[PDB]
Amino acid sequence: HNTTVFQGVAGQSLQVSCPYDSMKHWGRHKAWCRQLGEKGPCQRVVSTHNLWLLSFLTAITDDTLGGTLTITLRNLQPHDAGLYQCQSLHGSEADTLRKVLVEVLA
Repeated sequence: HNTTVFQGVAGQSLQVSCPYDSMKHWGRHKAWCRQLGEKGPCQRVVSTHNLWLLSFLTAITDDTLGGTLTITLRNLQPHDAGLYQCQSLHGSEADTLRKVLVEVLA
């Protein structure tokens, strides 16, 4: 997979897009996670679980028919900068859809 850079500004929002194969990943929840070192774990930030309930009650929206996962980081902080993955989850595994480098300007 590739890595694309999304450049944001401290205290503002930042939209990240991760297109994917809508047939290969049909029925799978997605995750946005922070990569810890290049070979360490990817630490969860948000996932698509319970999005329906959370309607009533970082934002994440998944267009499963079109194959696009959108993550919106809000009130960007310098510590939000760094490398992340968009992931597709199945069983105990996670397929990496994309790597994303978040840059935060201040």
